[PDB]
Amino acid sequence: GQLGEVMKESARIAYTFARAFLMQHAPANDYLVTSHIHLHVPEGATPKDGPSAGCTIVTALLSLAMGRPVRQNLAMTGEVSLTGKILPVGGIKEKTI
Amino acid sequence: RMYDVTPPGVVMGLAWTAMGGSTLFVETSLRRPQDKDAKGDKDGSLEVTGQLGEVMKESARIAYTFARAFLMQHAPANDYLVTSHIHLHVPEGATPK
Repeated sequence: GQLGEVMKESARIAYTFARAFLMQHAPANDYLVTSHIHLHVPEGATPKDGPSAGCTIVTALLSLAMGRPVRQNLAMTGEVSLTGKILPVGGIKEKTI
Repeated sequence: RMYDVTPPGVVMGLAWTAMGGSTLFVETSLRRPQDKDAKGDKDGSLEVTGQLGEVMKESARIAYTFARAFLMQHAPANDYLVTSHIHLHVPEGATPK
């Protein structure tokens, strides 16, 4: 999805956090570490806000892993830390409208 | 200070960034189940991340090898390092020098 390189680093971080969360939670499952996966982020975010999508990403992957749907109409945003801390994002008022 | 209790495998580290100085954390974690084979003999390859520069890549491998030696010199019964893959993440910010 016409990724910028900073998003590429963010993506790899979120990926590794997914891989860690699974074995820490439900070791018997192994979907992530044993399979290839395509992931698509639609373009549109301005570059400075780019990383902010990352908190969605990890929830995406986990949904695929167990295969259960996410709970409906639960929009989210954030920024993931490689150890589960989350960080402030900018421009909140536009997002909320 | 994002983490305060510092759960295993995360360490604080000072960094002389381009402006001022900041206490960026360093983090690591497993990337596969470790006991893939009780007889298994495969190098526990590392995977560095965080917009690494190549000089840092050489430094990282050096430090990795020193860890690998220190365990067997200290507590031989443990074999965690040589028998498992590991993701490691150094947050960006340090000036190259």
